[PDB]
Amino acid sequence: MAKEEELAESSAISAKEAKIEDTRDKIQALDESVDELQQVLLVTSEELEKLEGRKEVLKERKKNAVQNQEQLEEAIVQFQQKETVLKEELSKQEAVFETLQAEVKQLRAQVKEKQQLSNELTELKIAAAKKEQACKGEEDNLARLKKELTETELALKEAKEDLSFLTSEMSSSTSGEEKLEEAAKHKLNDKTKTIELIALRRDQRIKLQHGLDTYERELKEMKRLYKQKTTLL
Repeated sequence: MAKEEELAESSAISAKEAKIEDTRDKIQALDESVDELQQVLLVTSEELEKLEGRKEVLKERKKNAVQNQEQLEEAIVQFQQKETVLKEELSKQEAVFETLQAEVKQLRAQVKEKQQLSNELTELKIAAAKKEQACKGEEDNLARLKKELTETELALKEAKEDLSFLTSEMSSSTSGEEKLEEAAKHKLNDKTKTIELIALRRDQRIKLQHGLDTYERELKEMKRLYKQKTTLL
């Protein structure tokens, strides 16, 4: 009977040796659970800096577009500036044509008016073509002066060219900004939260791995005192 409950004490060794084999299977459930999470974190991390890179593309396209937008606004201002001058000048030079042919009609008449000697009236005939020719070209020069306004006013419709260009830097970016900045900030929270699971689960297992440190040593004596007493009797 004395030994009958010597071994009935060794039954607890089976409990501890079972609590071990039950506990080591509690840790590895998490050393691959974590492993599954580290393969998720890998994926989540890839999407962010792919997205964060895609966000950098529009920054290259606009800052290249801004150099194209501010450039055309200069042209838009420069062309309207020339157009205001040419249309003023053409009108100003058109006035010379008006004053031109007003002097020529009086010239032919006045020289003929005195004629109603004659050489002094033909001295106006010389003054006729003198006034006529000096103001014949100005009637034709301002005509071609309008041709520079036939190029500028149309160039102002190459300013509309910027707006058409711009809306492809907007609705391609604005539809892209809601496609990038919405997702890029949203893809991050999944990344950080996955790291927090791992950090906890790793800490959750080290508390059992420290539990295992005690449990695995307690057996070495349980199996020694029993072994040293088994050699006694």
